[PDB]
Amino acid sequence: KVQIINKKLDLSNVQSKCGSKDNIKHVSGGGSVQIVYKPVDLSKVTSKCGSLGNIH
Amino acid sequence: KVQIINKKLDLSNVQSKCGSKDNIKHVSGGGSVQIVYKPVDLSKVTSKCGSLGNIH
Amino acid sequence: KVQIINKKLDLSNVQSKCGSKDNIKHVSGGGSVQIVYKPVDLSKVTSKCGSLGNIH
Amino acid sequence: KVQIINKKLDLSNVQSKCGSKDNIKHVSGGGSVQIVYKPVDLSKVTSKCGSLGNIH
Repeated sequence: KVQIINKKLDLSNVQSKCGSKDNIKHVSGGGSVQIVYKPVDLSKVTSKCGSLGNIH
Repeated sequence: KVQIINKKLDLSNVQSKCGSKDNIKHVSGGGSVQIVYKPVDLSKVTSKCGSLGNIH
Repeated sequence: KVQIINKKLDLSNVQSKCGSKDNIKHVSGGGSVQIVYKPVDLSKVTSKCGSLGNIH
Repeated sequence: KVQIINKKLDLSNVQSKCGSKDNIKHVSGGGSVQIVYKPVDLSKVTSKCGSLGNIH
C-alpha cells in the first residue's frame, strides 16, 4: 500500500488503555485565585494595515 | 490502497479504553476566584485597514 | 481504495470505551466567583476599514 | 472506493461506549457568581467600513 503524510504542526494524541488521575485539592489565596485547567489557545490578535501615511 | 493526508495543524485525539479522573476539590479566595476548565480558544480579534492617511 | 484528506486545522476527537469523571466540589470566594467549564470559543471581533483618510 | 475529505477547521466528535460524569457541587460567592457550562461561541462582532473620510 502507498501512504503519504504531510503535516506542518503535529500534536496528535493516540492512546490505548491509558489511565490518568489529576487532582487539585487545596488552594487558598488572600487575594484573587485563578485556576486554568488544560487550556488550549489558538486565539489570534492581529492588526494589519497597508500603506499607512503620517504627513505633517 | 493509496492514502494521502495533508494537515497544516493537527491536535486530533484518538483514544481507546482510556480512563481519566480530574478533581478540583477545595478552592478559597479572599477576592475573586476564577476557574477555567478545559477551555478551547479559537477566537480572533483583528483590525484590518488598507491605505490609512493622516495628513496635517 | 483511494483516500485523500486535506485538513487545515484538526481537533477531531475519536474515542471508544472511554470514561471520564470530572469534579469541582468546593469553591468559595469573598468577591466574585466565575467558573467556566469546557468552553469552546470561535468568536470573532473585527473592524475592517478600507481607505481611511484624516486630513487637517 | 474513492474518498476525498477537505475540511478547513475540524472539531468533529465521534464516540462509542463512552461515559462522562461531570459535577459542580458547592460554589459560594460573597459577590456575583457566574457559572458557564460547556459554552460554544461562534458569535461575530464586526464593523466594516469602506472609504472613511475625515476632512477638517
